[PDB]
Amino acid sequence: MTRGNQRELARQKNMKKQSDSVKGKRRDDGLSAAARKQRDSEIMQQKQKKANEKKEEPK
Repeated sequence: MTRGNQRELARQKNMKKQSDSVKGKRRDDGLSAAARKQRDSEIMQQKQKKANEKKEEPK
């Protein structure tokens, strides 16, 4: 917006609201836990990639 207000000094309080309404957090045709496990084991072992964890929120 023309001559839009832009202040460096910004502050955010504890703002966390319910966003769990997404029930479509699974997408496959009909893989059994066996088939999934095997294919996961194939790509991960063949790649030999370390599935590293993102850092937690610290103090």
